[PDB]
Amino acid sequence: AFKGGGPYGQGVTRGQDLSGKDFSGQTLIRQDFKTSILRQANFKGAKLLGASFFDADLTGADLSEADLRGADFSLANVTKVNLTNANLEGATMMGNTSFKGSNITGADFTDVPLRDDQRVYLCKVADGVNATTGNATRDTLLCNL
Repeated sequence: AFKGGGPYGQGVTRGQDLSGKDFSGQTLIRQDFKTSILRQANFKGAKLLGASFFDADLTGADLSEADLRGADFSLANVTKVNLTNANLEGATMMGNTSFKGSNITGADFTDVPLRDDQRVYLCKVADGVNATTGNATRDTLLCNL
C-alpha cells in the first residue's frame, strides 16, 4: 500500500522514480505518471481510467486486470508488462512505444489506434478473452480483417 494508500496528489506520481512500488487495487483515475519510472510496479486491478503513462517506463510492471480505459501509453516503455485481462478500451499508444515481451492474454484493445507495425507485433502475441468484457483480444486488435 504505497504511502499507506492515498489518494495521491499529481506531484507524488509525476516524473518520479516509483520502481517496485505497490499500487495494486488502488483508485488512480486520471493519475499523472508522465515520465515516471515504474519498473516492476504493481498495478494489479488498479482503476486507471484516463491515467497518463506518457513516456513512463513500465518495464516488468503488473497491469493485470487493470482498468486502463482511455489511458495514455504514448512513448511508454511497456516491455515485459503483464496485461492479462487489462481493459485498454480507447487508450492511446502513439510513437515509439514498445510492448516487446508483454503478456496481452485477454487484454482489450478497442478503439486503440495502432500503426500497422504495432498491430503486427501485438497480433503475433495476441490471444484470449477479457475476463471483464468478453471481447476477444484478437478482434479488438482486428488481427484477421
